[PDB]
Amino acid sequence: PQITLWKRPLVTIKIGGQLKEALLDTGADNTVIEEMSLPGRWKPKMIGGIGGFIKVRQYDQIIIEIAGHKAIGTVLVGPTPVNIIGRNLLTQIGATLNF
Amino acid sequence: PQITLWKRPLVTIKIGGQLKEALLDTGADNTVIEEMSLPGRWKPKMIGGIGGFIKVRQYDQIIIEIAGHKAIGTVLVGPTPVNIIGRNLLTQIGATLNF
Ligand SMILES: [C][C]([C])[C]N([C][C]([O])[C]([C]C1=[C][C]=[C][C]=[C]1)[N]C(=O)O[C]1[C]O[C]2O[C][C][C]12)S(=O)(=O)C1=[C][C]=C([B]([O])=O)[C]=[C]1
Ligand SMILES: [Cl-]
Ligand SMILES: [Cl-]
Ligand SMILES: [Cl-]
Repeated sequence: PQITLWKRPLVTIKIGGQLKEALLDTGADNTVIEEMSLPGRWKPKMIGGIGGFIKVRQYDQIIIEIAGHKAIGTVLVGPTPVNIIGRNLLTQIGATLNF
Repeated sequence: PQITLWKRPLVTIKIGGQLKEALLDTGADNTVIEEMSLPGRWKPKMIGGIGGFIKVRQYDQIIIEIAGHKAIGTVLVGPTPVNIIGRNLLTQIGATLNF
């Protein structure tokens, strides 16, 4: 699609067989999702947002579908106000900014 | 242009007679700029993201040139770690996300 920005660019994602709502976020290096159960081992990561730095759990090689497009990559799990799809997965689905 | 997302989508903006680097951020409702002076009236506001909330000054009807395109709208000024061009101005330059 071509998504305009008059409203939040929310899409449906599927991760662990569950549907969730998430925000397509070019200002996010990383994909970060609210607390949920994911398989495998995780690693610690610190990410800095507008209000400061937080600790999250980094899971690699996670299968995730974004607005119908299959991706497999790193997902951070932690206290984010909304699920955000960052550039690490936007690149996998071929997303660009255009004007 | 067409901006790939392998790296942060940083562009040069002109605001209040100063040049700054800023992120084209589809995840941001509003444009948020690091501390600077702007003319006219303002009111305080609180905005929240990852890491919590920060207090900002809200200036309305501010002109910004974004990668050579002029837009006008509200600008929030405060202790953001990165200058963010949010949807309120991304729409004005005709920016879309495409995949
Ligand atoms: C979280 C989003 C729902 C809203 N944010 C916009 C995001 O794009 C934000 C932008 C950003 C980028 C760098 C540093 C700080 C912030 N990136 C972000 O946190 O990314 C994290 C995950 O990847 C990492 O890489 C970048 C930081 C880490 S926000 O800045 O908090 C915001 C909130 C309210 C309003 B308003 O007008 O009400 C406007 C903006
Ligand atoms: Cl990844
Ligand atoms: Cl506006
Ligand atoms: Cl339009």
